[PDB]
Amino acid sequence: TEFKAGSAKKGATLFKTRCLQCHTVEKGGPHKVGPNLHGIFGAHSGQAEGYSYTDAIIKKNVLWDENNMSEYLTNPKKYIPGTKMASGGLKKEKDRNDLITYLKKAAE
Amino acid sequence: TEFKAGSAKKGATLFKTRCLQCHTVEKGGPHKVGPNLHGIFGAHSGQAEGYSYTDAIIKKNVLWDENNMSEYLTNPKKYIPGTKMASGGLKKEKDRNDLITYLKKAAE
Ligand code: HEC
Ligand code: HEC
Repeated sequence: TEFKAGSAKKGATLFKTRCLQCHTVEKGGPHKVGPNLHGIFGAHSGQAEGYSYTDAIIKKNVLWDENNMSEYLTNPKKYIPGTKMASGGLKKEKDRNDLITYLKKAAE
Repeated sequence: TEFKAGSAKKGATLFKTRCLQCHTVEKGGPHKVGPNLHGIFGAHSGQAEGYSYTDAIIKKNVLWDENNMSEYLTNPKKYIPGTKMASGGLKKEKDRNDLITYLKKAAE
């Protein structure tokens, strides 16, 4: 791809410091500011049940792959204009790689 | 995405007439001219065990999503120069959509 595996250990702590405020990843984890992310890889954007997403994220209808997820994370609003995710992005590829490595694993 | 679901029924018969010559899709199906495709979505190219792939397909290291799969199928050799898949492609989007719909389903 254009995604290279990194450190899941490193990725777990980036999740905690940059995503945990708004999201859960475990199966059976609740929706918070953002939706629970269990089973996100391979899914299309805006389909978790019982979460109120923006029109923007549903219509973009992104198919979530480690690769896709990387561009999103770099700059969420530049990737999906209209998204309400108020994350300013992970600008370093090395951070994105580690985070994705972790997510790939915990969201399964 | 840029993949719209189609007819799985239609997709099953396109598979039979355009892919079955070289591939199986069922779990536990054998490798033939081409590799068994069970569990291909989400996987990277050239990783089925016990299949001898080209250098080209392993190094391209494509991450298989309905979207990716679509470009491949349009023109395999233009998408992965060096691939030994001797398919000249599915030029109509409507055929690709139906086929992918089917594959999404049977490869699971
Ligand atoms: C609150 C301040 C957030 C932080 C920090 C992060 N995310 Fe987020 N996320 C948030 C919202 C409000 C939403 C919904 C967007 C909308 O327009 O409706 C999202 C959405 C996602 C998604 C898409 C989910 C889907 O399609 O089901 C993903 C993949 C995602 N968020 C991941 C993610 C990661 C990995 C984060 C840390 C780097 C992160 N988000 C931060 C709110 C917030
Ligand atoms: C024989 C004449 C083939 C036909 C007809 C189709 N495919 Fe094929 N496929 C074939 C080979 C020899 C290979 C290996 C390529 C290499 O360079 O090593 C492939 C490979 C695939 C792949 C990639 C598999 C992977 O990464 O594990 C896919 C996704 C694939 N083939 C799909 C596919 C479909 C859907 C077809 C019908 C439209 C089809 N192939 C035709 C040989 C042949």
